Amino acid sequence: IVGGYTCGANTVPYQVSLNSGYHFCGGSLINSQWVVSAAHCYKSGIQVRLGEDNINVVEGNEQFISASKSIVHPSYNSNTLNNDIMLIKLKSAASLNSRVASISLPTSCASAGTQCLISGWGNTKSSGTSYPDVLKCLKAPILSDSSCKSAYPGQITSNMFCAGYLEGGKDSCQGDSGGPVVCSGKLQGIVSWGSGCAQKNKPGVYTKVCNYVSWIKQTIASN
Ligand SMILES: *[B]([O])([O])[C]([C]C1=[C]C(C#N)=[C][C]=[C]1)[N]C(=O)[C]1[C][C][C]N1C(=O)[C]([N])[C]C1=[C][C]=[C][C]=[C]1
Ligand SMILES: [Ca+2]
Repeated sequence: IVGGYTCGANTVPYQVSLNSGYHFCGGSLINSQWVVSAAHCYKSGIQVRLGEDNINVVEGNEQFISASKSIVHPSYNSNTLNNDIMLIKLKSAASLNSRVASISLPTSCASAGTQCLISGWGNTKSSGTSYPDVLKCLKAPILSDSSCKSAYPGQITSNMFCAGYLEGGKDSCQGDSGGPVVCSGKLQGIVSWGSGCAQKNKPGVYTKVCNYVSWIKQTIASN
């Protein structure tokens, strides 16, 4: 996250880190046994780390659980990033508590103007590299579809939305992928892609979660 702030330990209780020897992607806890992430985060050998703040220090609130299966969206396109969403089933159910908690799926899509919270352990520099050990947060509004499409001509589908600031300076970045955009207590977005980080007129682009609730529900019902 660029231009954000330090969340505070365990204040974002649905945030997970995906680890394959190191943190490589974020995700969100949707129930005691299921995580949602970006399909571009797919790989084998994923351990899901919950209850994290400092990802390099065991602080006492963590649950580390192996994934038993992952399901990439049937229509994921790796070239265009259309349908950038995947589900991961944990080997065992997490123990939910004040520091580890699920986030609710949306009943409705969120509208342009809504303020949201984006979080992750990704790079914190727009040019140059510095990866935080602790969780960073950013408040950002959802941008209009028009602003989005004009920022990225020909690249925005109905399954994507832009959030951030046209002026730049604050944005998601590398390492934040898969992570949550929460608005009014509902998971509305998944960190997906961007043209660099925090550049003017190039806001981060997010998977529109409200388009997938039926797929998610259906898939968790039979897996
Ligand atoms: B995620 O992997 O950590 C990361 C998040 C992110 C990256 C950038 C940049 N630059 C800005 C905001 C968020 N996501 C990416 O690296 C995604 C996944 C693969 C490539 N990518 C992009 O952001 C690309 N820079 C742009 C892209 C757009 C359409 C098709 C392919 C790549
Ligand atoms: Ca670690």
